[PDB]
Formats: sequence, structure tokens, C-alpha cells
Amino acid sequence: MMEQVCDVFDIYAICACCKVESKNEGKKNEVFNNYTFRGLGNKGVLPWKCISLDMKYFRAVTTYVNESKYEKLKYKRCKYLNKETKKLQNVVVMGRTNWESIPKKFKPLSNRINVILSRTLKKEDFDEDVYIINKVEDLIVLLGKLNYYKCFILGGSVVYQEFLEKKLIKKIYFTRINSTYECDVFFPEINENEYQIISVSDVYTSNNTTLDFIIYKKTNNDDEEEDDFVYFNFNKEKEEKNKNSIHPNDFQIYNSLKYKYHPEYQYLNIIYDIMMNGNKQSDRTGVGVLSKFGYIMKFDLSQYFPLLTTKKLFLRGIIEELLWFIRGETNGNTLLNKNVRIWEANGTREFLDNRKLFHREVNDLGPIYGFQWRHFGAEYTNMYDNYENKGVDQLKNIINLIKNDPTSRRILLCAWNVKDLDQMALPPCHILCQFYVFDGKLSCIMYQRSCDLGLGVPFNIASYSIFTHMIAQVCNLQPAQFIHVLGNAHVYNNHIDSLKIQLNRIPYPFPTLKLNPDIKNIEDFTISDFTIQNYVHHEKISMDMAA
Amino acid sequence: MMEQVCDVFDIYAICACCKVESKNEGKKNEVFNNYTFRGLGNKGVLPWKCISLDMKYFRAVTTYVNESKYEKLKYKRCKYLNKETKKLQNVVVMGRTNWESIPKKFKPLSNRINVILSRTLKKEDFDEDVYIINKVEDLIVLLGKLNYYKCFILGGSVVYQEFLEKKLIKKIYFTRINSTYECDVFFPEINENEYQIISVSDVYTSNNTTLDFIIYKKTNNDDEEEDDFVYFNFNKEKEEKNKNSIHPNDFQIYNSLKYKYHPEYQYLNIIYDIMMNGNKQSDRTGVGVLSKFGYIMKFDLSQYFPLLTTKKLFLRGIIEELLWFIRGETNGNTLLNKNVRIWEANGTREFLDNRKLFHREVNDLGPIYGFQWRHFGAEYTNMYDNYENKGVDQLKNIINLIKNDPTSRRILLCAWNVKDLDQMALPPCHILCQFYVFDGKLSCIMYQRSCDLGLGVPFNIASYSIFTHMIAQVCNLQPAQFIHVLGNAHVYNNHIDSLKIQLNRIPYPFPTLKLNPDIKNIEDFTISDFTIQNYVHHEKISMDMAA
Ligand SMILES: NC(=O)c1ccc[n+]([C@@H]2O[C@H](COP(=O)([O-])OP(=O)(O)OC[C@H]3O[C@@H](n4cnc5c(N)ncnc54)[C@H](OP(=O)(O)O)[C@@H]3O)[C@@H](O)[C@H]2O)c1
Ligand SMILES: NC(=O)c1ccc[n+]([C@@H]2O[C@H](COP(=O)([O-])OP(=O)(O)OC[C@H]3O[C@@H](n4cnc5c(N)ncnc54)[C@H](OP(=O)(O)O)[C@@H]3O)[C@@H](O)[C@H]2O)c1
Ligand SMILES: CCc1nc(N)nc(N)c1OCCCOc1ccc(-c2c(N)nc(N)nc2CC)cc1
Ligand SMILES: CCc1nc(N)nc(N)c1OCCCOc1ccc(-c2c(N)nc(N)nc2CC)cc1
Ligand SMILES: O=c1ccn([C@H]2C[C@H](O)[C@@H](COP(=O)(O)O)O2)c(=O)[nH]1
Ligand SMILES: O=c1ccn([C@H]2C[C@H](O)[C@@H](COP(=O)(O)O)O2)c(=O)[nH]1
Repeated sequence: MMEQVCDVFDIYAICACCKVESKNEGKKNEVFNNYTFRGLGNKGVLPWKCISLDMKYFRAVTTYVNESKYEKLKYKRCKYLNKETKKLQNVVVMGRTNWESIPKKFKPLSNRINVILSRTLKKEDFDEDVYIINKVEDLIVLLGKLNYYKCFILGGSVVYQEFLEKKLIKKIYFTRINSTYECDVFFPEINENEYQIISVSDVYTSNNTTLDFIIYKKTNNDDEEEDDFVYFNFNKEKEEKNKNSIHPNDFQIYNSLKYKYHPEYQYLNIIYDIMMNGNKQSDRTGVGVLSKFGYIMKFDLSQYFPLLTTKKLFLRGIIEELLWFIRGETNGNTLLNKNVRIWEANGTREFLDNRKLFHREVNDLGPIYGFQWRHFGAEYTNMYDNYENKGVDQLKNIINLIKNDPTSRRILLCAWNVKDLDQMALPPCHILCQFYVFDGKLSCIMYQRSCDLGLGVPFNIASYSIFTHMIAQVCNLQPAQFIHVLGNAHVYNNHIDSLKIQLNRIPYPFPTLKLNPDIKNIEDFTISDFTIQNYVHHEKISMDMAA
Repeated sequence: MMEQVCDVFDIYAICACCKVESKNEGKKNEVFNNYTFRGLGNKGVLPWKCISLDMKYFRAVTTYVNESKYEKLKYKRCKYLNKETKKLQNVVVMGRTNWESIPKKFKPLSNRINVILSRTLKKEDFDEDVYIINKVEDLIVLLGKLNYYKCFILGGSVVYQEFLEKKLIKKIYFTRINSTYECDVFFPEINENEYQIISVSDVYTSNNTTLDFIIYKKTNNDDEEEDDFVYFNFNKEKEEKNKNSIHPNDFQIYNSLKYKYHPEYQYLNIIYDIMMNGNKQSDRTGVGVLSKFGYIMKFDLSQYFPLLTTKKLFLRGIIEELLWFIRGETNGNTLLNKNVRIWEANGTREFLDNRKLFHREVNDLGPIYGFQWRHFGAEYTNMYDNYENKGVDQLKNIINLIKNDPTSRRILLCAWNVKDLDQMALPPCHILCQFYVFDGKLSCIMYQRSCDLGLGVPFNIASYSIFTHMIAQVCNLQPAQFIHVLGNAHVYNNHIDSLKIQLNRIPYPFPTLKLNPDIKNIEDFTISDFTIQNYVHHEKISMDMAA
């Protein structure tokens, strides 16, 4: 161990990678991994038309200096080589093709030191205060003579390839662009043993793509108020109750992360919380849970579609269910004949009998969500009866409100009808949603009384997110936030090992949802009006791992 | 200027102060201020029995050392003095009387260098490893000689007084014990110009009293990861929604605080978030609001009763309301005969006509909370009707589920009867409340669709905290958490001046709720079964200044 080269000289790789078109060997049969995001360039330019937010990220990472921490680094640098050499700048390193593709109005890059890798050009051509090298070591030298903050390797592929071959990068600042384009040059396969992810940012939309910012790190083979903090923590616990449940190392990869800003962590951190701090309880099913009470999650629907990526999820079933609710239906068979088996178990002879609904036809689920959304307060008879004009059509009511009185605080869709609870195959989990409108934008809160975190909550997030889009569109509004409130939040005992596996997986930038813009009424949507674009995801998990 | 002594040598005071018996007057109109907490001792001993949480705090602060921080402290002290440069310990200083009040088995205070101020006793009178000094100057000299972390002045009042009078105290660690005792010695009057509060802790219960810990400050007359933080922060805007009608100094006291752990800040932080980032909107009245969507507050009912202290609130009205709900009443005249006017505006002829309830008698509020709690589904006729065994008695049901199925996820009381909204004098604000039972403890979530932060939310927190206590007591449980979910959370425009004021007030430790333990059925409570103890509060505010 010689104190490392790129740790002394602060040498970093900053890149942007899209998905690569290897059409047409399937689409539904795809095994995703980190290597998915790979495409650097195509025929002398970037694969994409623009991408402004990654441009603005690049700008701030490569032009940010901290004057204070510099002395700590200047003292560190001169000590190693034995040497001595207005405002402070960063050193950006690039190749020739890379350098000559940028416009002359934007050359050289403002407030940086612009080194170039080329076995061709000499200094005479650039009369400017810009440097040239010609070998792998010539940079190491040129940094020693210069006063800088950090060193950023800008590519392209060959430049990147050989900076990682000779192990001269400590950290990789990596934008994942969640879309496909034609590419002929690729970022290299990042080796597993060498580099590991340490931070993952929030998810964003810039110019019709989602994207996220991750960071890889290299791996081995005044002060009174800081005391005031320790004082306020005098009574804090020295160990948690679930230590007959959890080993130190179950969450190695989850805990190895420094910044977890991906909105999926809002879901994973709740599961972590329950597994660590939750309460051992029985329940109706007999399986037993770890439970806690009261959480809030928020998803920014303007930036992404919150479909979980740490496991595989399918949407057709939940969209069929949503459209069946909107119709006012309670007929389990309509769903069964489309091969959506969400309500199957809830409609059997055995099940209906355990509910003492002895006189109810198989798959007649009684006055559940659909019925309450369209006919609240009407007498339920059977699934085939004519209910047209009977009871309060909440759905129509909330839509008229959202259009005609947006500032109303009464825009609520409720399924918890106390009168009818006992006639329902089972009482509703999603008690209600409340809508909110400001500046042409719709947000939705959904209160959920009971939440199976391993199995149900992933579908529930997606479903009310879709529903929020549907409502917004048919009201001439843009979707804003979906806010999910959790009552009894539980992890079922038979889900533990599966969640230990899931929680150690690193989220992918989220997909998006496209709706047919022609649909102007809630009643008019059909299954093919829905498209999930750019769904990148880990492999499926069977939530109890044997059946 | 040659720096302050207290700063070189790190001299802090630490005390615990209770409230003092000033009897034979009648505590119906009491003024509270910082000087409310001033009682130090009685008859040469502590005014209270134990208060072990304060003792644990006192020990933790006075014995806490940071080795890594000393090397700098050493440098500074030796710089100030022209000098060169077992385990590290703090110095503790006490008066003679204070030293003699300490039990033998605890003398000298463990892991601390002990120092005594005394003229009557000399070194030869002490068996113990202690320093005797006869003048304050001599501590300064001694501190220059010793290796130590920090220096804490422990009392009594005479020591405290002269340290403050000679201006040698740089922070005061102050425990406010929220109960009244007989005292003969008092901590000195702290001057607002010389010291101000900079931190405020959580509220707790120890030995049948609430307490908290505040910090006064002296006023005048891998470091790698921190760049990654700035990089993830690239996309953070310059300004806020309204950043000129909100002046810098509107919240100067509020923003002057480093640690705001007092649970009353869950409420004041919400107002603040709405005042700075809220949305400008109209509402059903002409007044207008700043609004946001979706918050959660959590109050630990085992540690305190969260009655807002930053202004004056009374509970007689809201307890009657609650008792009126529980009885299933919809008759406005009942609350007016007890001089409670909460529902008066909503029961008037003009108000009822404007709701199109022309055939409704004045103060017949229709099928509101009470009716829904005891008769969900029944046909409302008039407020005088007999509704026995009509509808679903939700209240008996949830009491039954708490007692016999505590692990149920269906323990929910719903006021939002969609069928009835139009017949109610006005739709409900408190939509639902869901209960949770674990280890003999009851928690409660209330979902509020519409939240008047200036005027409604403070009482609502109280109502539902009281309600949680009542339900827990009749079910043989102990209250745990009240969890409050806010939907449309709004600050009215006419409340802005008075909330700018309220938010610069610093909270006092919360009071406690006492229910008569003999009450065993939810229907048996009466006004006199409720006592609020030790309510310490700032002056009453009028939320609008047009009435
Ligand atoms: N996201 C990104 O990373 C990014 C950014 C901009 C553009 N691109 C795209 O990707 C391409 C750039 O990547 P690339 O790898 O193909 O080209 P490049 O890295 O920009 O430049 C390669 C050229 O630089 C010279 N060179 C390479 N390694 C060297 C070394 N160790 N010492 C001295 N000279 C060296 C070589 O010959 P010469 O001496 O003859 O030049 C070589 O032809 C562009 O065509 C563009 O479309 C990608
Ligand atoms: N609740 C709390 O946080 C707290 C904290 C501290 C104390 N207390 C209570 O308050 C009681 C004591 O308070 P107190 O004010 O009566 O007595 P004190 O301040 O503990 O001690 C005063 C005595 O110390 C000596 N002394 C003080 N200043 C001196 C100076 N500059 N130079 C030389 N000698 C000095 C004198 O001793 P000689 O008479 O020997 O000359 C004097 O009689 C204790 O019994 C304790 O229970 C409570
Ligand atoms: C910005 C994308 C980018 N993003 C990340 N996370 N890492 C990188 N290394 C990277 O860049 C590749 C190396 C740099 O390549 C270029 C060429 C041209 C330009 C240009 C451009 N195409 N058009 C304009 N107007 N200005 C500029 C200079 C402002 C920007 C970056
Ligand atoms: C603890 C109250 C207290 N609380 C705060 N925030 N600051 C103080 N200065 C303070 O006072 C300590 C100095 C007061 O002097 C005494 C006498 C007796 C005792 C004693 C006692 N009465 N009983 C036990 N068991 N132990 C101890 C010593 C551990 C402690 C301190
Ligand atoms: O959309 C749903 C429907 C059901 N559940 C789960 C929660 C409970 O684990 C179970 C229903 O049981 P009760 O809460 O009704 O006991 O199904 C969900 O998480 N989401
Ligand atoms: O217990 C209550 C009762 C009413 N409100 C407030 C919220 C609204 O400002 C107003 C009722 O108006 P709508 O939301 O129904 O418009 O009263 C409360 O905050 N708490």
C-alpha cells in the first residue's frame, strides 16, 4: 500500500449513460443490472438531443470548489512529491474527439483547467491558457505543478477505459439516463469487486426522460453545539427490542449507503423501521406480523411513476381492477374472465361462509369499493341488480368539485361505509382519498387503514398513482403528489427473508406512465390507454419463498 | 480585545428549577414568564424527592468528555496564558452548603474533579480528594493548572448568583421542573439582554412531574462526503413562494434557536412551513388562506398532555363537546345551557337556511359526529327523537374490539357519512380515528380533512388527546401516541400577524391530564372527572384583530 495516486490527486470520473438499443431480441424477457446503463455516444455527438438537468449537474460538480478544505489538500499534495508551486479551479480531463465536438463559443469550459489526451496535437494550435498531455503519466506530472481543487475525467470511452484499467479513479459520478437511443460507444463494464455504489440521488424528469445520479467508490480486498447534541440524546436507547429478530449483517448493502435519496427508500425505510422497531403481534390470518402505526409517504408524480424497481411488478391486473371500480361493479367474475385473480380468494364459497354471507353467490363481493364510489347509501341486493341513479355517486361528485370548485376542502372519495361493512366480502383497506388543486395541479391523499408492506403496498402505491393521473387528465390538470398515509403498517412473518433480500437491492431510476390524451371522461378509459415506459427492475421475488 | 474568561476555560452553569408556592391568592389569573422556574432548594436540601431523569441528565452532562476536542482546548488556554504546549475529566464547582447537602456515598462526585468554595472550612477539614478555594479568582488560577475538559458550576444560589454577577457563565444548562414546591432558595433573575435561550428539549415525565431542559447562551453588549452533499443539492432554488411579505425579522427569535425538540414545534414548524412555502388560495369563505397538503404530528401521551403553551387555551368547552358527542346528541341547546358556544354560529336560522335546511329547528345540527358515532345508517328525523338501537353504534363496537380483539386492524370510528353530509349543519372535519393496541398501550390516529391552523388545530389536538385517554382508561390500557394527520392544512390570512407573534414565543413544559380512575364505562364521564395540572402558558392571543 502506497497512499493512493487518485486519492492524493483527487481523480474522479464523471459520465452520463443511457440504455442501448439491441433490438429486437424481446422486451418482456429482460434481465436488468448496473451494466444496463452503458451508452456514451453515437457518431460524434451524445446519443440524446439535449438533457438540461444533467448538463446543470455536470456544470456544478466540475465548477465547485471549497476554498477552506484546499489548504488541507495542498499540504497533503506537496508532502507526497516534495515540491512547491485569483480564484481556485478544478481540473477537467478529456480526449481529443471529446474536445473537438464542443462549440467554439463554449470552449474552453468556464472556470476549469482543461487538460486533453491526444498523441497528435501540439500547444501552438491553442493560443489560450489551455494545456495538452500525451500519456497516462503526463497528467500526474501536470497536476503536481498546478494549483487546483479536484480532477474530473470527462471521457469518452477510451479515456474512461484506461483510467479504470490502471486504477486511477477513486469515485465515479454516474448519471443514469432512463431511455433508449442508438449508440456505438459504451462506458466500460464496471467491475463488482473494485467499485460499489455508495449514494443514489432523487429521481427527475428532464426533457422526456427520467434519470438519477449515483456515485461509485473504490474498495479494498462551533464545537459546543456538537456537545449540546450529545446532551439532548442522554435518554436514548442503547439497543432496540427486535434483536432476537435481526443479525448485524442482514442489511449490509442497505446500511453501506451514505445518501439514499431515491423515493423508493421512502418505502424501504418504512420496512427497515418495522423490522428493527416493530411490534410482535398476532393478526386475523394467524401468520403474525411485525407492526407499527402511522407513516406518510409522498411521491412526486410530475417527476416519475413510483413503480417499485427492487422487485418485478406487473400492472394489467391492478388497472383492470381500477376500471372495474369506476364501472360501479361488484361482480368477481368480470375480473376472473380477464385472468385478474386479485379478488378470487375473497369470493369463494368457503370465504363468503366465514363472513356469514351464507346467501351470497360465489364472487358476489357485496357493496365494496365500486359500489360505494358510485352508489353510497343504496340498498345492496346482488351483483346483477340495476343500481343506475341509486345512492350517492361520489366519483361524479369529486370530479364536478375538482373542475368547478378547486379550492373546496370537501373533495373526498370514501369507501368506508359503516352501514355496509358486514355485507362486504371484506371491509376496505383504502379508506379514502382526498384531492387538492393549486396552480393547475392535482394532488391526492390516500388513507390506508391496513397495509401489507411485503405484498399489498407496492400495488397500492401504483394503483392510486394511476388513479391520480386519470382524475387529473379528465379535469384538465397536471398530476402533482400522491400522498400515502399508512395506518396499521405491517410486515408478515413469512415475508422477512424476502424483505432481507429486497432491502439490500439498489433502486433503478423510475419508469413513467403514459395515458391516451384523447380520453376526456373517467368512464371512457380502457386497458390499452395505459403504457408503462422505461420500466427497469430487479428480478422477481416470491414473497413467501417455497410456494 | 483580550477574550472572555468563561470562553477560555469553558465555564457553564447547570441547575434544576421548580415553581414556587405563592399561596393565599387564587391561581385563576396567573402571569407566567422565565422567572416562573426559579426554585432551587428548601431547608438546605432539594425541594423534591428524586426526579431521576434530571439526575441522569446532570450526570451525563457533567461527566461527558471529548478527547479529540481537548487538543484544541489545551492550545487555546495556553495561548491565553502565554504558555507552551488518568482519563480526561470535567471540573465541577460547588458551594459549601451544596457540598454538605450531598450524601456521603456520593462524595466526591464520581469521574469529576471536585472544587468547593468556602471561607469557614479549610483543606485539613476534608478527608476527600477535593480542591478547596476561598475566592472565585482562585478557581481561575486553578483552572490554568489543571488538565480538564469543561467546568460546571453546580450551585447553590449564592455560588450561582456571584458567578452570574461577576459574569463568568457562558452557557446555563437549565432544567425546568413543571411542578410547585416549598422553597427558601432561588436561582437568580436571568436578564434577557445578557442571556437568551438557544435550545429547548423534548418534554418528559419523571416521578409524577413533566420537565424539560433548556440552554441559555451568553449574548454580547472522512470529510470527503460533504462535497457529495453539495452535488446532490445542485437543483435547489434561490427563493421561497412569498419572501418579501415575510420579512427576515418576522421570525428572528424562532430562527435564533439551534435545537427545537419540544413537541410543540411539530405544530409551530407546520405554520412556519405554510407561511414560507404555502399556497395562495381562496376558500369557501372570502378570507383566503395559505395552504399545504398532508402532514403528520405525533404526541407521546405517556410523557405529557400536548396543550399548546405558546398561547392560552381552556378545555371546559371541548370536554363538554366530547361528552355531548359520546351521548349521541345533535341538540345545540345542550352546549349553550353550559355556556359553550362552539356550535352556536352553525345552529342559527340564517346559517341553517343558507344550507337549505328550511325545515330544521334552530340549533338542530342534524346527523353530525354524535349521531354517527352511535347511529350510523339510521334515518335522522329531529334532535328530540329516540334513536335507541337504530343504526350502527360505532363507539360500542370500537370499545368492544379494543377489549376482545386488540390486534384487529379494523378498529376505526368514521364520522364521514356520505349519505348524510347534506343534512348535517356542516360536513365533519375530523373524518376518522383509528386505534392500535400493543403491550397494554393504546395509540390513536385522527385524520383531519380541513385544518384551521390558527384556531382549530390547537383545540383538535386537545380533544383527541383527551379522547385517547378516555378510551384507554375504559379499556384498561395506558395511552401511548396521539397521531394527527392533516389534509388541507391552512393558515387563514387574518391570522398571520398573530401567528408571527406566537411563533417567536418559546414553549414551556407541557401539563398533564388527570382522569378520575373510578370511571369504567365511556358513558360515565362528567366535566368534573377531568383535571389539567401544571398548565404554564404565554398570554392569550386574539387570532383575528377585527373582533
Ligand atoms: N458521455 C460521454 O462520456 C461523452 C461525452 C462527449 C462525447 N461522447 C461521445 O463519445 C465519443 C468520445 O469517446 P471516444 O473514446 O470514442 O473518443 P475520445 O476518448 O474523446 O478520444 C479518443 C482519441 O483520443 C486519443 N487518445 C485516447 N487515449 C489516449 C491516451 N492515453 N494518450 C493520448 N491520446 C489518447 C486517440 O487519438 P488522437 O490522438 O488521434 O485523438 C483517440 O482517437 C465521441 O465521438 C462522442 O460522440 C461521449
Ligand atoms: N436544584 C438545584 O439545581 C440546586 C443546585 C444547587 C444547590 N441546591 C440547593 O441549595 C442549597 C445550597 O444553596 P446556598 O446558596 O444556601 O449555599 P451554597 O451557594 O451551596 O454555598 C454557600 C456557601 O459556600 C461558601 N461560599 C460561597 N461563595 C463563596 C466565595 N466566593 N468565597 C468563599 N466561600 C464561598 C460560603 O461558605 P462558608 O459559610 O463556609 O464560608 C457559603 O456559606 C443546597 O443545600 C441544595 O440542596 C439546589
Ligand atoms: C454534459 C454531459 C455529461 N454528463 C455527465 N454526468 N458527465 C459527463 N462527463 C458529461 O459530459 C461528457 C463530456 C463533456 O462533453 C460535452 C460536450 C459538449 C457540451 C456542450 C454542448 N453539447 N452544447 C453546448 N451548447 N455547450 C456545451 C458545453 C457546456 C457539453 C459537454
Ligand atoms: C441533581 C439536581 C441538579 N440538576 C441539574 N440540572 N443541575 C444541578 N446543579 C443539580 O444539582 C446538582 C448539585 C446539587 O447537589 C446535590 C446534592 C445531592 C445529590 C445526590 C442526592 N441527593 N442523592 C443521590 N442519590 N445522589 C446525589 C448525587 C448525584 C446530588 C447533587
Ligand atoms: O389493497 C390491499 C388490500 C389488503 N391488504 C392487506 C392488509 C391486511 O394484511 C389484509 C387485510 O386484512 P385486515 O386488515 O382486513 O385484517 O390485506 C393490503 O395491504 N392492501
Ligand atoms: O374542529 C374543527 C372544525 C372546523 N375546522 C375548520 C377548518 C376550516 O377552516 C373550517 C371548515 O370549513 P370547510 O373545510 O368545511 O370548508 O373550519 C377545524 O380546523 N377544526
